[PDB]
Amino acid sequence: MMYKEPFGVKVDFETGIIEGAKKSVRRLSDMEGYFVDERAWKELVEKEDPVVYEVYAVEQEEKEGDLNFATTVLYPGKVGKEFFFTKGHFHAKLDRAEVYVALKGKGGMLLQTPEGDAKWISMEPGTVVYVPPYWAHRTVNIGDEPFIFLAIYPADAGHDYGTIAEKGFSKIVIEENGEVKVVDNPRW
Amino acid sequence: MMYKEPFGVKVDFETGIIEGAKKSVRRLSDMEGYFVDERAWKELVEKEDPVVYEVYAVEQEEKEGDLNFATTVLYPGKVGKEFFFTKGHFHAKLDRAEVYVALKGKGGMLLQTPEGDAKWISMEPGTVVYVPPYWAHRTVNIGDEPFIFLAIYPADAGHDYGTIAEKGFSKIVIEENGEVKVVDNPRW
Ligand SMILES: O=P(O)(O)OC[C@@H](O)[C@@H](O)[C@H](O)[C@@H](O)CO
Ligand SMILES: O=P(O)(O)OC[C@@H](O)[C@@H](O)[C@H](O)[C@@H](O)CO
Ligand SMILES: [Zn+2]
Ligand SMILES: [Zn+2]
Ligand SMILES: [Zn+2]
Repeated sequence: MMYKEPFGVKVDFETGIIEGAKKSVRRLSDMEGYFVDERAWKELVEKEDPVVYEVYAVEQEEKEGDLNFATTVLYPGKVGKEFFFTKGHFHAKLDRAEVYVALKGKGGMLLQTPEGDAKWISMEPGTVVYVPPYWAHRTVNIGDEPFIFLAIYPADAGHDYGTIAEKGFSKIVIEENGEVKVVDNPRW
Repeated sequence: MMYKEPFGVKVDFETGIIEGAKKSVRRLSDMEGYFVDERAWKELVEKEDPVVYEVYAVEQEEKEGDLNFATTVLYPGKVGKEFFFTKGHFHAKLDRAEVYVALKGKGGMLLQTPEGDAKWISMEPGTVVYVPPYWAHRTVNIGDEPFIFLAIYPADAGHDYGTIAEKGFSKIVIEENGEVKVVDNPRW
């Protein structure tokens, strides 16, 4: 039998960078129809088009039982009152769970079942989050610096962004009067 | 249908402690027939029987697609010339991979195929080790302080200790003349 090579790689807990990883970049312009305030989205995209997040992914072939891992650097920012977040997805194989290891910054995760019932888990350095089977998941940076975490996921989990792209989450995370609020999404 | 509850838990990267996790403890007496120097083992068990390592495990039902995670605190020490290590295991479902995230200390992982061919990976804080399908794996603390890491594995991976308990690994990690050597196992 042919065996894959074991390997070690350095992850910098300060920057989220993994040498030799597939680097992915999500600009604000790539997230049309994601934020509640459309005119604020339009305004910030034309003024700056900030990078919302970067992903450093170490991925195997899509084989059951095997594991991928990836860091996300989610940048600090707001669209209107709404904090920067990742697009959010269900796994293509829905029952595939996931483990997040928060490394730096302050954020949290919004999770949601196919039926639209949502949950908010705060994340700070050292917070390990268990994303159970079937839960869509989006990370949010509620802070002033990059929110950096490591995600470990089944290599055959895949990524389904379609349903979230159109409907979003049932809850949104906003700053009102200087305070972080998880409130119902008006657009849901 | 019923959905499992998402949750976050604090992991102290300094201590390896996971609040509310299942705690397992391995002392030297729990490791009979593991170390090369049979008489050194006996002496230490009778005098002290020190804790070799501790595991904090957050586990789900044994279900495909799900994930478990566990920290290990591998204490520093030697049996004869041979560094403290974990028992080592194959996964019961052999094709199940694993990811380790080194958190504190200095150490490494010994891996071995069903054939007996070996690989050594050095681990220091920040090192992420990819443990491929079919590789047995054992961690070793080659330093003076606790070696702490987080492991993330398929919830249906299982733990096969049998083969390793009787024959060990093909290589041993030892200190000869103040230097750390990965040499052939004579009792193999
Ligand atoms: O894939 P996104 O929603 O744009 O959030 C982006 C990434 O953090 C995300 O891929 C993360 O690595 C895992 O959840 C993958 O299963
Ligand atoms: O299972 P052990 O050899 O007694 O070393 C003990 C632990 O480090 C070990 O359970 C680790 O969590 C993972 O490899 C489990 O798949
Ligand atoms: Zn995911
Ligand atoms: Zn800050
Ligand atoms: Zn294992």
